[PDB]
Amino acid sequence: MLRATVTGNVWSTRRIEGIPAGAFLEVEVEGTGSRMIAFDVLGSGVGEHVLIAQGSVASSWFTGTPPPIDALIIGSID
Amino acid sequence: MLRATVTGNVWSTRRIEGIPAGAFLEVEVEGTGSRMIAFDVLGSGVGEHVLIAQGSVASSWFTGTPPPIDALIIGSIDTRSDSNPA
Amino acid sequence: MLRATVTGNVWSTRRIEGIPAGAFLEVEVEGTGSRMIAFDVLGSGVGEHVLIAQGSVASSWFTGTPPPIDALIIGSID
Amino acid sequence: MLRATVTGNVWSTRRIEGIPAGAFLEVEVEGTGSRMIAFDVLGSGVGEHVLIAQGSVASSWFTGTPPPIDALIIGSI
Amino acid sequence: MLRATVTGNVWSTRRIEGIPAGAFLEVEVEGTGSRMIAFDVLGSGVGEHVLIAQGSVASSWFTGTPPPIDALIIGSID
Repeated sequence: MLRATVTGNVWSTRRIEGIPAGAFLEVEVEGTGSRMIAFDVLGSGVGEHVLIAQGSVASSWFTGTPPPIDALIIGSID
Repeated sequence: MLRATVTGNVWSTRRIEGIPAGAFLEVEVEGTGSRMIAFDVLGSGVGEHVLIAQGSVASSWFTGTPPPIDALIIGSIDTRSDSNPA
Repeated sequence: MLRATVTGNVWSTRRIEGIPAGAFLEVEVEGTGSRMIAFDVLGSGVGEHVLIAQGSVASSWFTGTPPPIDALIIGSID
Repeated sequence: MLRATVTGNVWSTRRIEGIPAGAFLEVEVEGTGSRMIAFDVLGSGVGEHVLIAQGSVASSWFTGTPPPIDALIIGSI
Repeated sequence: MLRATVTGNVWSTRRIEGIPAGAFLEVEVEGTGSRMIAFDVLGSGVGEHVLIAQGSVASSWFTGTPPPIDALIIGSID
């Protein structure tokens, strides 16, 4: 998993079917400054420090048909 | 997921069986400049900014036999999307 | 798998459902100095040398519903 | 997926059970020059430009028990 | 998959449950010189050239409960 900071909001209106309710957030990984887009269900805001999981476990967390999501914010960091 | 820009189309001369309808697009990852080939079912265009998912979740989106695809464009990026350094 | 050293830990109070009992530990990969957060169930202490597995095998190790975990400390290195 | 060029053949005589029929090919990823070994079922030759998929999708392409393969040549370019 | 050379043995003082019979070997990836730890069931020795598979296919090869293994030596290279 990675520590990251939420750095922005991504909207994708023309998108494939099968994405659940939630938000696409830009995050910046701590120390490296690498960026990625992570899916969020907790309601995380810009500036928040978050913990991210990657790969198929981000998709398999969801009920219903597993979504084409490979990065999920799994918690907020205190 | 990654933001990328479509830079071109990849023309195959032959393929293994089991690849769905759709296109192989060359994309350039925003910020790193890294290139990869992503599968596209949306009719994405050259120059378009897109969102990509990687790994087995790209294949599992498809119905039927799991295709041998490890990168999928899942949408285009709206112009209101924003970014800022941490 | 990678050799890593435990360097710290993460507290997360607001989390998605499905994180198992255990701790989020910060580890540094030996030789590279790259850092990540790995889940710990053994009781690895700060400074300890550990072995890490990554990706979905970190989640599927927990039997039952897959936790949204992509890095697991699987042992202490002698 | 990645663009790569086949640079040679890899022979492995001592193997764990479950490798499918086919060949191990060394490839070089375009632009980065990174090398890896990919599995091939099409009969790709040295010098050929190919498209590679990585991770478990290389394995799950095969029907039946999952082979312990994490890179597959899925086409020629 | 990766071409690598076995560079040594890795011993665990304490490990989680569910790891099959076999050895943890340190290997050096040939193109890069990068090192990693791979699981071995073939009885590979130091100095041997081996072929490695990474990720969930390293675990799903095994019978029984999914082992927490993300790198497996699948063969020796001639």
